[PDB]
Amino acid sequence: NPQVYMDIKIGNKPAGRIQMLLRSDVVPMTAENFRCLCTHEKGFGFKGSSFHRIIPQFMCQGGDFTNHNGTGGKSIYGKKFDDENFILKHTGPGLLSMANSGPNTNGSQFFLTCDKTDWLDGKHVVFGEVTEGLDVLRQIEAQGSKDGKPKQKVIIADCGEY
Repeated sequence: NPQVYMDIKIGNKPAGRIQMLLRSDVVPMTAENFRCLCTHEKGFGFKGSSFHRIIPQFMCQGGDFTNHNGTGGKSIYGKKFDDENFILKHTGPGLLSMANSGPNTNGSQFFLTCDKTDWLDGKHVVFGEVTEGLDVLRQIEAQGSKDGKPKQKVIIADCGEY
């Protein structure tokens, strides 16, 4: 299963690195998309993009590296891609799940959960989990607002795969 990382910067200040395991065994197309967006091996990806929507005790959303507001992003597949399956459930904090705009609209946007969010089960594809740096995810969450607006910008300063 791929392991990938993101170094996070908050306002001016390096916060640390989040390492993530991607569940290619469960959701191969989804895991591969996110992997390539971490390495930029297809010519584009997450580096320098932001977590543009952060809601405390809920989730930190990013991956909109085109419009930086929730309206953009793109998958490696040239088009949005289907929900692969909903086997993995939103059982606690520290999980990777795809943002979308309805069935079969996966692109590059994703969120890291900050609690168990089981009301999203069957609506969003979960595809990975944080293996180190849960505390950096907490620092991201610390910039959140009820309405999602970040108090300071949170940037993926660097990212890649191990």
